[PDB]
Amino acid sequence: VSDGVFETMDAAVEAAALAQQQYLLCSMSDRARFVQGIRDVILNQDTLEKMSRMAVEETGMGNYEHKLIKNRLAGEKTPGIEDLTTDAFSGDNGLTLVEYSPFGVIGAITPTTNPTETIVCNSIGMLAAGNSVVFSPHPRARQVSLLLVRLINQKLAALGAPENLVVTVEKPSIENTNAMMAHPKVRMLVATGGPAIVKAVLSTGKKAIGAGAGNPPVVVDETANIEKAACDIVNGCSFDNNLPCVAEKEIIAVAQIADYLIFNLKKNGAYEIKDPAVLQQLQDLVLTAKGGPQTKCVGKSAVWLLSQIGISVDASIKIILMEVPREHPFVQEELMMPILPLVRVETVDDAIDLAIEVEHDNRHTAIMHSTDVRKLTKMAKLIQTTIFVKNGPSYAGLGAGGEGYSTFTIAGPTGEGLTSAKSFARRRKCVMVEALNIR
Amino acid sequence: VSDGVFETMDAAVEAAALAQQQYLLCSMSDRARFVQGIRDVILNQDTLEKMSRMAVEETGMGNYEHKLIKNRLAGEKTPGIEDLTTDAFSGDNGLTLVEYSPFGVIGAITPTTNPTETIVCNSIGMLAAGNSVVFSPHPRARQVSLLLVRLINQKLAALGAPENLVVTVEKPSIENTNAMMAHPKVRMLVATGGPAIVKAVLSTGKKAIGAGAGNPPVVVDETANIEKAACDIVNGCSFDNNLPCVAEKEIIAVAQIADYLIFNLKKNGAYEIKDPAVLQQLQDLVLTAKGGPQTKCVGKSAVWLLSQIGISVDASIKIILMEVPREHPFVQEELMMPILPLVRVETVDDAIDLAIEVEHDNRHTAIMHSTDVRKLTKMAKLIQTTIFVKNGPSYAGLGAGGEGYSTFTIAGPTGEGLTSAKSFARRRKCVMVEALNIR
Amino acid sequence: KSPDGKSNSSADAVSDGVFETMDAAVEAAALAQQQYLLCSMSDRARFVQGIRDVILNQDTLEKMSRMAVEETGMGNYEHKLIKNRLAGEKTPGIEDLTTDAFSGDNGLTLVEYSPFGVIGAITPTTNPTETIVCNSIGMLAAGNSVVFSPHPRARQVSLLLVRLINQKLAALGAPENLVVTVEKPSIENTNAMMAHPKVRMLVATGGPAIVKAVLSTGKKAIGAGAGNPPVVVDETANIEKAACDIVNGCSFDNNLPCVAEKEIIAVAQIADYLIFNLKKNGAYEIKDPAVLQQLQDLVLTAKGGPQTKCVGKSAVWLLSQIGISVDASIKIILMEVPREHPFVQEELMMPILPLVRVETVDDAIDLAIEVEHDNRHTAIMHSTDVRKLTKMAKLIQTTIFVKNGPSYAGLGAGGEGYSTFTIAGPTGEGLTSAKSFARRRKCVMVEALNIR
Amino acid sequence: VSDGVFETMDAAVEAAALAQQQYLLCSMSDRARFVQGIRDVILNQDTLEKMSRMAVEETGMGNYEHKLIKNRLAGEKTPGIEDLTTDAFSGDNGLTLVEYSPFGVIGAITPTTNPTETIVCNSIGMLAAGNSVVFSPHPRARQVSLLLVRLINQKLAALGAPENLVVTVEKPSIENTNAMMAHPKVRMLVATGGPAIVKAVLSTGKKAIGAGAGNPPVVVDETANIEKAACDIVNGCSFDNNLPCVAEKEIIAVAQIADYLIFNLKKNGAYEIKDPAVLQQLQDLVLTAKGGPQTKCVGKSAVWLLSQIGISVDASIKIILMEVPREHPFVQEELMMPILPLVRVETVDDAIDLAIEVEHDNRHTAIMHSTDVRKLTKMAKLIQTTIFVKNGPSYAGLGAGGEGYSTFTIAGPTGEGLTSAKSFARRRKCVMVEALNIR
Ligand SMILES: CCC(=O)SCCNC(=O)CCNC(=O)[C@H](O)C(C)(C)COP(=O)(O)OP(=O)(O)OC[C@H]1O[C@@H](n2cnc3c(N)ncnc32)[C@H](O)[C@@H]1OP(=O)(O)O
Ligand SMILES: CCC(=O)SCCNC(=O)CCNC(=O)[C@H](O)C(C)(C)COP(=O)(O)OP(=O)(O)OC[C@H]1O[C@@H](n2cnc3c(N)ncnc32)[C@H](O)[C@@H]1OP(=O)(O)O
Ligand SMILES: CCC(=O)SCCNC(=O)CCNC(=O)[C@H](O)C(C)(C)COP(=O)(O)OP(=O)(O)OC[C@H]1O[C@@H](n2cnc3c(N)ncnc32)[C@H](O)[C@@H]1OP(=O)(O)O
Ligand SMILES: CC(C)(COP(=O)(O)OP(=O)(O)OC[C@H]1O[C@@H](n2cnc3c(N)ncnc32)[C@H](O)[C@@H]1OP(=O)(O)O)[C@@H](O)C(=O)NCCC(=O)NCCS
Repeated sequence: VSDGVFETMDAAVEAAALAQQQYLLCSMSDRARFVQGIRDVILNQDTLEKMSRMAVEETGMGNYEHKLIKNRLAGEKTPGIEDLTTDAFSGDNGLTLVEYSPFGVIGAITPTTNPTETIVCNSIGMLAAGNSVVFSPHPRARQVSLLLVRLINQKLAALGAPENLVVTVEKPSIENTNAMMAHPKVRMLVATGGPAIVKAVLSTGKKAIGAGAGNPPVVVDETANIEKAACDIVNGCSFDNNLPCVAEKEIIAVAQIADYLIFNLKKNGAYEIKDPAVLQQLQDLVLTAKGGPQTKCVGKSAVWLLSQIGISVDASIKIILMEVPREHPFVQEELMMPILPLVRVETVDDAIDLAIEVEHDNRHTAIMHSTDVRKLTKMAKLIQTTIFVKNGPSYAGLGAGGEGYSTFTIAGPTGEGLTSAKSFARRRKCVMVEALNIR
Repeated sequence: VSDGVFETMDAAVEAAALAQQQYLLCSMSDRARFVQGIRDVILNQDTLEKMSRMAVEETGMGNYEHKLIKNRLAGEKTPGIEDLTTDAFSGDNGLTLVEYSPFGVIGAITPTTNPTETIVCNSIGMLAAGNSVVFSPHPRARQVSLLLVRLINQKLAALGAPENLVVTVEKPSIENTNAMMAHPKVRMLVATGGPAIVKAVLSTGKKAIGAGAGNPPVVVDETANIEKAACDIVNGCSFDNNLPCVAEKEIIAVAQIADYLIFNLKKNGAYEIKDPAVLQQLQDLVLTAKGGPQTKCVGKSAVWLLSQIGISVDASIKIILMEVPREHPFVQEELMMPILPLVRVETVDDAIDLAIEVEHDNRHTAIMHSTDVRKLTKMAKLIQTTIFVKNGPSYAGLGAGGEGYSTFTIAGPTGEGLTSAKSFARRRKCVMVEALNIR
Repeated sequence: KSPDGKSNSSADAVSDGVFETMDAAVEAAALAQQQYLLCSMSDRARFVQGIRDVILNQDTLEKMSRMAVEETGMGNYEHKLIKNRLAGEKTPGIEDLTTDAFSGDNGLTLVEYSPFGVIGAITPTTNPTETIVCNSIGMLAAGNSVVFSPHPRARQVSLLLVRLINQKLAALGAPENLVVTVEKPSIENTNAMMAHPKVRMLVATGGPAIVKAVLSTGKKAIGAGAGNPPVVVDETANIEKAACDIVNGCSFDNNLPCVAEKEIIAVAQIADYLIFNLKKNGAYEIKDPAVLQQLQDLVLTAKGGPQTKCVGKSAVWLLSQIGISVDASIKIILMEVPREHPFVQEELMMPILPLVRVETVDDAIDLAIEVEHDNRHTAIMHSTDVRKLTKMAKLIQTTIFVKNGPSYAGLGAGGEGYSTFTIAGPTGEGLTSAKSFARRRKCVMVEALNIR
Repeated sequence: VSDGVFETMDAAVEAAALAQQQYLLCSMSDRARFVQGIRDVILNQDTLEKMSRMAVEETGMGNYEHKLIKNRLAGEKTPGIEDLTTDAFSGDNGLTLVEYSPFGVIGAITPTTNPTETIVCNSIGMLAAGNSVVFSPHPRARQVSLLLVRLINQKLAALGAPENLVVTVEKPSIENTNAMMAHPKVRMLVATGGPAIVKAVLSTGKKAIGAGAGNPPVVVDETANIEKAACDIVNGCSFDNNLPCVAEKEIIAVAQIADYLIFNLKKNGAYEIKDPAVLQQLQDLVLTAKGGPQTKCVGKSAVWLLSQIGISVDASIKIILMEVPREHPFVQEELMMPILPLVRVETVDDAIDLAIEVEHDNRHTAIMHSTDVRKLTKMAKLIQTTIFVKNGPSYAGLGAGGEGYSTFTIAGPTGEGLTSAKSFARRRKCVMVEALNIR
């Protein structure tokens, strides 16, 4: 049986195309079993700890126990075939049904920040909708991505699936990626990555879903539970060392509570920098001459980042915290590091205005800690982000401590929000004229 | 006050950008009032007849009485703000809400086959979802498009809307269209047109909705009500002179009812060509050297077409009918003329196979006449079309004799199905952690 | 196989709705509902629209509103104008009759809302015309006929409404007697309706006695309960808006409506600021114990119950009856009393609004749960704290909960959602609509029409 | 710790009142653990086998193999807390949420035909909705019911549930029932039983749901797959020896295919009686002179029934078939036995009219075998049954080979259809005025 890995992109696409044709002859029960099969692969404790541990060691980014939670989140709260609902309308003209049907072959680009959660997430959703998927993994995570694909192909083969429902290439590269985007038998492109690769898949003449970039602010006003907010903000900021694109990247605190917030942040493992000389070193380490993030510090722990400036702290420190002006490079930039600047503002209305401004119109993600229903409503409505989290860690926006399903492909410019099976399906309308209206 | 027509595409876009930002401050009541303004513009009897006269006069395509019905269908059955529904989940983690929020400025490309209906239905849904729209109409329908835009802007001014919610250019052209595709302030493209213009919009780096092409076959098996099927097939095929994208374009009939079906088709106004010489005359009239459809014949009545080959008939003749092999140009090509080839096949399973094959994987529209629930199920399920109509004219898939709403932007390649306000909105998730779970 | 297909050879003075006997009314409704099953959904929709036109016709709108106040002595013309129009515009139609679909390997399952048959509806003297408009739209949209047993105190306005409905439905080609009543309403006739074998379902909008009775008849019954809606205000509320909303909700139709505020439970640190804004919004505050006692004499019977002589009269009127003259800006009578005061414990249905001062927001919630007497009908809260709004709504478990608005926002007037005037109490249907008056049917197409 | 069994009805109601108050403070996650616990009890292979044969042994009704299927259906396909959905509506006036909330203590009356499945189905749905349940079981299934209640109380005790979530009485009697209906703390009665007990619970001054009686016809017309129809009809009629209240109980066949159907009926396990003397023996055995069914024969097998009249057949015989006029006692009566009268009629429309007539305006369950979508629509629309199955066995209407969920409390007069958790909840509406409209 094929393990799903192919030497060329064209060979993988052609096998996925044959596989999806065979897939159309499978029942919905087969789909459910295949979906459950993919959950069982990642939710198996040894494979969970293998994938989490293996991604840290090969990418050098993130940390092990947080990938346990993300990988389990993907396998547990990704919607299966139940996502493919049916609408019906019956009256004098008959019955109309609206269904979610497969697209065909979907090419899927996966990131080095969430290599396995994206594959688990994309695979389950795309296979639920009746598609086959070709993965072009990130080269920094190519061995952990390939191992997951091989494990999935073994499980699906064991469960009776057509071979090659989930395929990838042996040597991931952007050259294979560009061949995937050009291939006539790829009917849909899904890019989870930075804004360059998303613009690329929206330029190939075919249906594309692209993730978005975000610089998520978290506002805290005087009505918030400060103790809980500090716990949630540390947890959300240091989650997988600030790799997730929903992770908090600057605090905008109302002055009335800012100090007591900083106090409680420190209690939860924030390391506060007050010396501008120490702050200067950290700027020179984590930023280029550009002013933006430096790749070698992305995804690193706070303990690690601090050791590089000669400060030795134990494992209880999870984030590095500093109060700075709004113009500081750490607020304007999307560092993807557990370095959390705090801007002090006079009023909640000022906090909302700055949060909107600092969000750079990404319309991606924003967080607020407030119990005032009017202020929660006002900031949510104005900032207009794909995800908005009130009184919890940012990752509650993905189903970890918040209601709803989870995903690791969050659409930016294409508008689908948190993708699921439904997002990988074509809507069909079936009209039974003057019959089956049995009301 | 501005009338909506700008001299340059740049001026139209930026004015639409200003408008959409003002629009963001309006209530849902204001949207509902503006949506009702657009309906009133097109449903006013004088404008309704003026828009249908001008469209035929200016494009030469379609007929007045049927554009009267299609424009009214766009004004009455296009969804409004009630299309913008809300999802809610509540439990131990609080409340999650999912809303349909505005995109921004939408660039919409409109066809010469359906200029006013596309503008009416694009406008309603895009404005219901809180966007502004820049229209880039087809030059063959410039005068009627701009009048309709100016009428919309006038009525919206009377309603107190932000100026320039609906805009276009004075002299529409392909270069204005390309300027609209390139403009950074256009957040989404919507193209109702041929395969080329849909590939263009999917190659711009933006989100695009593309309403592709079809070759809708109609299968008639031995269990059908043949009398009713003949009436439906003529009515659907000839509706607005075969201009609509769903209109019947070739019959595939089981051999045992084929003759009786033809007799009934003739009974309902199909002119049958038996003489092979006359049939060759028609082929040379309506097909170019490369075998493609002649533009001068698109949307012409059967009376006109037959007159061009020396046959004089009265207004009761609605389509031209001919039995031919499956390889015949009228089968393989999409003609958009009330010319309806018939292909005779041995069994209903042969008919389904040929229908799938001749449809050319457009997965757009198919029609079946059959009272056999298993063959209806099999054909609908196998052919995987965006619209499938059972025992009805093709336009029962547009809300005219079938259950559901109407659209004139039917997305094949991009998978949205029958577009409406939802299709022109971003999806946003709002997570209220550990609160508002009042069950 | 057939060479010509399969044709469909087998597919092919006026009553005013008022009857001298309940049994003739029921029998006429039974025949009507059978004819109705031959009508199309389009017919249902024109008939539903025709009911809306009766009550939203400006003449009839004014006539029904004014006539109900003249006939009953309860309520006021301007608000019944608003309530009748609310029933006319925001009562769901046939769109309420949604279809559930499930498709997969075993085919297609459809779930539809189909007619019960003859419904007998008991309507109250408080909202005679709104309940009749609201029931008739919902019940006919679902494909039923309805027999009305109205209250004798509202006989004329109810018989007139049923007659006007029957005239309009006649003009629309409806089967006669889709909506009927009796010429002489009575408790005798109501009992006869509850007992009649051809009545498939009973819908009662009234007090607990009549709700208990319909649940004792051996047939399907919807019971629309009652309660004593508390309005809780805490220190996070917008007090200037709370006071305005509280005056408006309490004085709506002179505190008749099923949801109207009936006691304020105020957090002490904002209590006096609340009272100050309540008087600014048209509250007459009684502070003199002598005068407060005079009003108790007037509005309470010897048995400690409310005087029906005073139910639904304005605050102007009630103050005039104790020698206090005030102009039309006074909308409610307001007084601060202990939690056991009769005005708190009873349900007066009068624009009389006791305020009880408590210490914390958690005491306000506990008291609101207590004074609601486990009706779990309605409660209101003014508060911006998303935790306290959640705690109160979750704990008090009312059918309707309104946050930071007048109570009547729970019926579609200033709040999202549709309207109704039959709010189910014991039987748990919530805000009744066409769906509530339907049988749920399941049609299973085995291994066909799974076209996904 | 309590085992759930109480000496007096009042003690069980008083215990269940305290339990449900305690249940209110449990979480939705607790309910899900308690619902999964009940599924784990009945789906345990040892308990499943014991529950299915102890029911047969104590009641003398049904058969072992089929109760395995039915208890499996109750445990697997009964909806859980996911049944309690949430409606939201947002706009200028804010947010409105609608939720499904507990009633309190529910008194449930279970039948002798489906004692254990009803207890599994009721308690799962009632506990998902946040209720406790006092069962008042049928006296002849006393010992299997109390065992199930004890096993349930043991599992929940192991899950940390409040004591007495599911309770019953030590000696089931109808006077214990009469205590349950009168107890004021019982906020809702649910009677799964005959027409007397249903009228009773509807005469108590409380909210009541009541099961339905039906005389379910199965029409077969000349368009049906007769091989499959006969196989489905035998399997459906003999399912648990015709005990379920959806089972086929008279065939109304179109004459043109009647003899071919009887042929396939016989091949699938139907023993046809043709001799009128043998037929009269069967009536005296299974009927009284009142006309009513003999309780001694209810739920018995076809082999057992034929044995009493001296006829010896093997276990391949599943039902007893006889062609009779429409007025025959087996047509008019409701035998709940694997006895299947067949009526011959000329036309499918006569079959439909006869089906309607013989159903006795119960509007409960009806079946049709036909491939004509017009005739399936006509019969379904006109007969207005709570369940309607097309082209499958009766039990496909309960989710066994048909789409949808399963129940064993099918409402008759009270209208709720197939009960689930929703049916045991109060609809509450929460209105947030001018806030949380975050669209
Ligand atoms: C809540 C969780 C979520 O929301 S999931 C979405 C999170 N993932 C992302 O946002 C991905 C973007 N992240 C970044 O760009 C970061 O800066 C980091 C992690 C540093 C990226 O590492 P870096 O070493 O700079 O490489 P790169 O990703 O920028 O890519 C460089 C070139 O390779 C390409 N590339 C990217 N991914 C793939 C892929 N899966 N397969 C094939 N090619 C890939 C890029 O397009 C880029 O190409 P080029 O430089 O233009 O030649
Ligand atoms: C019924 C529901 C619906 O979907 S609404 C109708 C949808 N209409 C379609 O799918 C396309 C049907 N029309 C056509 O195919 C052709 O236009 C017809 C009328 C048949 C004849 O083509 P012809 O006479 O040569 O005109 P053309 O469109 O090919 O030439 C225009 C070229 O300019 C471009 N163009 C297309 N639309 C616009 C527009 N609105 N504004 C500016 N430019 C436009 C196109 O690129 C087109 O060139 P090209 O032929 O596509 O290569
Ligand atoms: C599709 C799957 C389904 O629909 S299954 C659920 C549908 N409902 C049923 O199957 C109920 C079965 N309906 C029937 O008519 C049964 O055939 C029989 C056994 C005849 C019911 O009649 P019934 O009088 O109740 O039985 P019986 O002769 O043994 O006498 C019992 C007496 O006790 C009563 N009873 C009934 N259930 C209970 C109970 N759980 N607890 C206490 N009492 C009960 C009965 O009313 C009867 O009393 P009485 O004869 O009226 O004085
Ligand atoms: C409004 C109210 C003041 C009625 O005025 P009233 O004069 O005090 O009450 P009445 O004595 O005239 O009517 C009640 C009696 O008539 C019966 N009754 C109620 N409605 C009836 C009807 N439509 N037809 C016949 N009898 C009816 C009741 O069962 C009751 O009988 P009982 O007192 O012997 O037990 C008040 O008593 C009430 O009934 N409130 C509940 C109504 C309500 O709030 N409906 C919700 C509005 S949407």
